[PDB]
Amino acid sequence: TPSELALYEIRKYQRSTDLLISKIPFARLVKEVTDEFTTKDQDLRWQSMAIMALQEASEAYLVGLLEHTNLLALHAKRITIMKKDMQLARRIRGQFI
DNA sequence: TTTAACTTTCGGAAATCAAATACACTAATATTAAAACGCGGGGGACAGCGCGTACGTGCGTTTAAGCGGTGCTAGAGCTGTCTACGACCAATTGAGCGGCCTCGGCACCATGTGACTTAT
Repeated sequence: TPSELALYEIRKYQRSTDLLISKIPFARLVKEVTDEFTTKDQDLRWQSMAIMALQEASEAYLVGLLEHTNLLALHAKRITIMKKDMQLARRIRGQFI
């Protein structure tokens, strides 16, 4: 059952209490973002714990925006989200757009 | 062995008491700018639909993610020690606007001497 399996999947990671992005990717991503933001001479270290908190804030915001963008698609009487759709959802939420 | 709560005080705060404005509202008033009744309307937003479509839906072979050792070192956090730097006091100013004065210049009465005159 495609719908049954995928909806069950929503519910199980919906009630899962934990972060879910790939980790070594996320860590190297923040590392290179700091490296490019930082310059020639001053370089910055990262422990486990900062990377932690960064991750949780990113997860929480993107999931919140995710229900909102899903909802703007629902308001379009559809179930795909698009560029314009979410672009807007976020931008209506205001920050960073 | 180090983070508290006894205390032992005290001198600015936070009450009080008071009257000095002064402002809010509770309110007459004719006007009069906008309200709100009242019928079409365009216009549009939704019913219904074909078929193109686009993101899932479904398999194969990859790829990275995740461990799992292997350092090693860059800072963490901590400096034990010397000031500097700023928080206080005050003096060390000052300028601005009232205060006295004090300049000189008027109007007015005093004082002496040169005529002259006269009775010495």
